[PDB]
Amino acid sequence: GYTVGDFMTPRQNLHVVKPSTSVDDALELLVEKKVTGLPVIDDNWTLVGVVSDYDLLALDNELQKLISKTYGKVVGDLMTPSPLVVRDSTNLEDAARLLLETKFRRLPVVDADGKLIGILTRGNVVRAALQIKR
Amino acid sequence: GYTVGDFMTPRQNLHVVKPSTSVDDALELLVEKKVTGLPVIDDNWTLVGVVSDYDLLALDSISGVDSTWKTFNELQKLISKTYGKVVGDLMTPSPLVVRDSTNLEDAARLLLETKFRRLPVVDADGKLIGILTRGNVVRAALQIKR
Amino acid sequence: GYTVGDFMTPRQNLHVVKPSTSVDDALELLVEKKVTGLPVIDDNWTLVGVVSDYDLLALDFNELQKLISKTYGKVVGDLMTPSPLVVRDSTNLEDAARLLLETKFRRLPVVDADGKLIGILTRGNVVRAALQIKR
Amino acid sequence: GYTVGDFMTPRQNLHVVKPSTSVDDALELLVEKKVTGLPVIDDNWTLVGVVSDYDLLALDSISGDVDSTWKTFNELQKLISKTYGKVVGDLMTPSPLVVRDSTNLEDAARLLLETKFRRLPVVDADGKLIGILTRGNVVRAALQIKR
Ligand SMILES: Nc1ncnc2c1ncn2[C@@H]1O[C@H](COP(=O)(O)O)[C@@H](O)[C@H]1O
Ligand SMILES: Nc1ncnc2c1ncn2[C@@H]1O[C@H](COP(=O)(O)O)[C@@H](O)[C@H]1O
Ligand SMILES: Nc1ncnc2c1ncn2[C@@H]1O[C@H](COP(=O)(O)O)[C@@H](O)[C@H]1O
Ligand SMILES: Nc1ncnc2c1ncn2[C@@H]1O[C@H](COP(=O)(O)O)[C@@H](O)[C@H]1O
Repeated sequence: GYTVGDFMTPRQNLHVVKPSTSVDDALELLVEKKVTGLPVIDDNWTLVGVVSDYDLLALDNELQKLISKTYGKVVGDLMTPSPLVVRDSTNLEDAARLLLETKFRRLPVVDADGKLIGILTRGNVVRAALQIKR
Repeated sequence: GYTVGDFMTPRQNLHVVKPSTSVDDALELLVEKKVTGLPVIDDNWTLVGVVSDYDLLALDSISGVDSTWKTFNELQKLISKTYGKVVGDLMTPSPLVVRDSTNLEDAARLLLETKFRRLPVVDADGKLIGILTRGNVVRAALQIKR
Repeated sequence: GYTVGDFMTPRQNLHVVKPSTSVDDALELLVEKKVTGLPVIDDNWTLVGVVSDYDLLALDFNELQKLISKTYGKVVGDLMTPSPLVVRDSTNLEDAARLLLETKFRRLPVVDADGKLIGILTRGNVVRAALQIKR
Repeated sequence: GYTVGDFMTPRQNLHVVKPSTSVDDALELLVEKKVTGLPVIDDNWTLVGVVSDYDLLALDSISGDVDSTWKTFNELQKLISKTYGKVVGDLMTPSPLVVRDSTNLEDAARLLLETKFRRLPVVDADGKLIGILTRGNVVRAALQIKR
């Protein structure tokens, strides 16, 4: 019965970044807001990626050298493009099944134009089950 | 030259549970204490499992070719997490663990390999002495910008 | 222009087990002959399974779980992976190498037209082939 | 009660190579000594990598997710390096997962089950190579509990 929209971390609570955001600033934001990942959007709040603390932890012949010179600079290069995402209308049980299958920490929630309206974490879902039981 | 002990959340600060603990209690404990997982210990403080929010996601309330043996086994485990009443039904028993004296970067590479949110830290008696999370390692990373 | 048949470990060299072979027996065979896995055949040498040192390593509602414990994990037939990925002696060595790369499997059993075990192609076989050929 | 050290292949029995070891030398070695992989060390016997028969399978002469930009570039360039490598450095996995000789055997065993690796190189406190624990060593250990 319940939806993603019911229990998702609302837009107002999100710590977003843009492809151009420096990897060091994403790192610092991540450590300071004590989150485990950051959604990535463009200037019109279209969701373009996700950057996990996993990605940052992973970060830390001529081809290798020219690659090293070019990346490890901006979120845009470190982010997983085209993330798996749900709708606010997506049924909550269904979403939880998606978390179970993908093992992802979070499923960003977008509208029909791919704009970022929320994030559904594991925490969201278990808290949900709790508030419901209560 | 740093180790797990330098950044692990220490024993006193840990929120633990036991296999006998009810699913309701552990859920309440995760959500109230805003943690993503809990170590599972016996009465002697011996680390016997880890239970993660991921494990909770399988609950009937929340959601919903291999050998004959592996198939049956997997299904029995699925039924157990689906209708589990105590932590023991849900946890992953015998977790991968590290020592306080494990080189920090080995722990990091273990976290990269396994993708686990956390590694329980035990002494040589297999007693629970801490928890190193991905967040701790990343915060160690930043904190060594020095 | 090299084939699996050229470099596989032939049938005559193989240590096999049957689905009725006890798991403990298989464990002993594996250790004693120092191999990492065993092909499983029936009485007519039809390849019916693979059982790996991995499977043995792994195997080493309380009531249901118990029942499952007693009923299975006794013989190879319940522990083997059924319907293994296999090749033919005519399979190009490069395609087989590439299948080893894709699947990460230690061995591809080699079977004839009737599905009878005639060999095993391991990573070792492929690496050795590369040595022998280079020379 | 058993440890990795109880069943590992010890330092004195190990076949090893370096990053600068040529692929031909390494392959020859694998074949000749009948092992499925080689620890890679530097001049001070610090463990710096592992090269496996798996890694040699990628060689041009043998076999010829949707991720971030960085990761994809790395994966490709690593694939090219393995395909055309001349030295072990081009093929090896650097910084492998490792255990201590005093690591409990069952913990090592569980690590082998989770990662599916064929072997865990065994190092001392300073990262020097002191052994190799294979899957085979573990299953043998499992049999030794015939007692
Ligand atoms: N919703 C998502 N869709 C696609 N990829 C994701 C998503 N969430 C995380 N990832 C990626 O999956 C990996 C694991 O991230 P995490 O789930 O945060 O541990 C990282 O490489 C992330 O960038
Ligand atoms: N240190 C660990 N060793 C073994 N399994 C684990 C460990 N940590 C978590 N798990 C399990 O791995 C799955 C994902 O947990 P998490 O790491 O919290 O995403 C769940 O089934 C956990 O019970
Ligand atoms: N050729 C094969 N076809 C299908 N499954 C296999 C094959 N070889 C191994 N397996 C299974 O894959 C897993 C890994 O085996 P191994 O490749 O021996 O590490 C074990 O469960 C094996 O039983
Ligand atoms: N202990 C280890 N730590 C990290 N990577 C490894 C380890 N052992 C093997 N690998 C790599 O994993 C792949 C499979 O190797 P194998 O375990 O020989 O099948 C190869 O790319 C190896 O280089």
